[PDB]
Parts: sequence; C-alpha cells; structure tokens
Amino acid sequence: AAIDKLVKASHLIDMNDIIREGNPTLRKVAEEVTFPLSEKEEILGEKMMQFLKHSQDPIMAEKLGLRGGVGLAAPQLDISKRIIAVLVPNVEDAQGNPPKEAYSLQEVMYNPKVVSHSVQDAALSDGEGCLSVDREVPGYVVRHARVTIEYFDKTGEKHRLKLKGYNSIVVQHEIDHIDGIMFYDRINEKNPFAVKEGLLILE
Ligand SMILES: [Zn+2]
Ligand SMILES: [Zn+2]
Ligand SMILES: [Zn+2]
Ligand SMILES: [Zn+2]
Ligand SMILES: [Zn+2]
Ligand SMILES: [Zn+2]
Ligand SMILES: [Zn+2]
Ligand SMILES: [Zn+2]
Repeated sequence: AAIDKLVKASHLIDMNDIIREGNPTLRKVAEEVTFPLSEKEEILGEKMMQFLKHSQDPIMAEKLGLRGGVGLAAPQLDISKRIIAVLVPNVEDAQGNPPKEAYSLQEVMYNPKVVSHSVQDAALSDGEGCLSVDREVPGYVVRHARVTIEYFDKTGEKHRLKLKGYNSIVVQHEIDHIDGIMFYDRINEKNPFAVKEGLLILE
C-alpha cells in the first residue's frame, strides 16, 4: 500500500507521491494516530520532513523536480492519518548573514489541533498555493490571525504552542488537510479579494 512504498529506506518523496485535487482522500477526516507510533508512522513523519528540506534545498529540489514548500500533510500522500510536517525558514539579512535560527518553525506534528484562536482574522497578501492543486487560484485565504495549538511529537510528548503571523497561517493550512478542508474553501465566493474590516493582511 502507499505507506509501504513511502517508508522504504531508499525512497525519497517527490511529486509523483502527491495526490491531486479530486482524489477523495483529500476530503476525508484523517484518522488520529495512537501512541506508541508504529515504525511506519514514525518513518513517514521523517520522510515528510525530508521532503520539505529537499524542496527548500536548491540542489535537491532540482534533482527531484520539486518546488519550494513549507508544509505537507499525510493526506496529500494518500495517507489518511493526522500527521503534518511544517518547516518555515528564517531569511538572511541584507548583508547575506545567515539568521540566528535556521527556522522559525520546524516540527512533525501528530494529532495537531487548534484549541483556541483570536477573534481577528488574517490572510497572506499573496494568497496560498498547494502541491495537489494544479490551477491558479486567486484570493485571500481567510484564517485566524493567532492560534493556540496542541500536538504530539513522535515520542508521544504533548506540546501546547501559540502562533501568529506566517507560521499561524502555515499550521492552519496543514491542519485543514487532515480535516478534509482545502485552502480555496476559505476564499470569498463572490469577490476573492474582499476585505472585511479588521482583516490582518500579511505581507
Ligand atoms: Zn516516490
Ligand atoms: Zn526514526
Ligand atoms: Zn537529503
Ligand atoms: Zn488542552
Ligand atoms: Zn473558534
Ligand atoms: Zn496544502
Ligand atoms: Zn478555526
Ligand atoms: Zn469557492
């Protein structure tokens, strides 16, 4: 089955593993994982993080035919489990100095969920994209500005985390996937660029 192919030691995740808009797995509510994790579930998380590392690496992205990304959910690999990986890099300064921290967020999250959020909404100015969606989709994807999430790591340790800005948006977008929600579900149906007063537009 799909998970068996993905977790083979020599197997690298690429675009051929990513299912496409229309595939029913994208619309399911993914199943919670139980702890302790199976070896498959642990390796799957590791492969998913590796895929994001590769997508952000100039050489490996070219070798594998990948395009940059910051998040991946297991349903996108045809695996209906509540597993996501997020990897959001910090950026060099104007002088070309690497940041203090390589990443502002780097986690493989098991059973993640939003436990509370701000009343205020936010949206990326440039909209959102998706590896499973081979269409141009304009518009503000309206999300919570700030969230508090809970999730478990591969060890079963529970974490509780507050997020805002871009990382809030990235997380979620990935949580949506494990609930069978697609980004364009959160775009205004009649005017993609409608702005309800108070919306935080993120640059
Ligand atoms: Zn493959
Ligand atoms: Zn391991
Ligand atoms: Zn590598
Ligand atoms: Zn709680
Ligand atoms: Zn609420
Ligand atoms: Zn996505
Ligand atoms: Zn919500
Ligand atoms: Zn629509």
